[PDB]
Order: sequence, then C-alpha cells, then structure tokens
Amino acid sequence: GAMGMPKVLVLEDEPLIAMNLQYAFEDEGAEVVVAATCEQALKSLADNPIDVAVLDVNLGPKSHCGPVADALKQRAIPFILHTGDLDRHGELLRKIDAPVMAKPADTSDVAKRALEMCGGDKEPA
Repeated sequence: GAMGMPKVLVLEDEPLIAMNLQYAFEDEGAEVVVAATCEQALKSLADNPIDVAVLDVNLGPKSHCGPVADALKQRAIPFILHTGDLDRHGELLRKIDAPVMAKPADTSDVAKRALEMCGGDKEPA
C-alpha cells in the first residue's frame, strides 16, 4: 500500500526506540506494529499485510530478529536492520542480506529509507 499508509513492522525491544520509530513511520504517513519478539513479529506477519519492516538485530544476548528477517525474506517484504551491534550477529546478517541502519540512528532516517523501499512514486524495477 503506497497509495495510503504502509503497514510497518517494528522489531525493537528497546521501547524508547520502538516508540520513536513508531512516531517516525506514522510521521511519514504509515501505520506501525511494534514487536519485541520474533513471535510477535511472525504473528503480525500473518495477522497483517506487512508492507515494510524495521528490525533490530540485537534484541538480546540470544534473542535476535532472525525468523522475522527470514519471514520477510520469504515474502520478499522490504525491511531495514536497525541495530547497534553487527559483529554480535554477523552470521545472521549474512543470512538476512538487507540494508541496515546502525545505532545510534535517527528514527526518521530509519523510517524514511524503510518506506523508500516500500513505495513512493514509480516502482524502481
């Protein structure tokens, strides 16, 4: 949905960032689902038609946006990895293969670039 509000999925266990991302995407003209877990994400993935996502890779010591990333990768849904840790999950990132926005990152920039892959004016085919 590029003619209206895109359905954004935010993977962020940091509620300050999650909330800020939500405000950011909504500010760009989108609707946001906030998920701190892959389970929430995959639920929203099936429950809603995710146009684009934004995934923090370092949800925790073991918890990572992985099944979420792959879920998106499966349906060819665009998403950006908004993480402050890369080397902590380098193997995961190589499997994901997608644009990332390192932390700290302004949530507007994270949102904009995410929605840029979602839609705007003329599909970049």
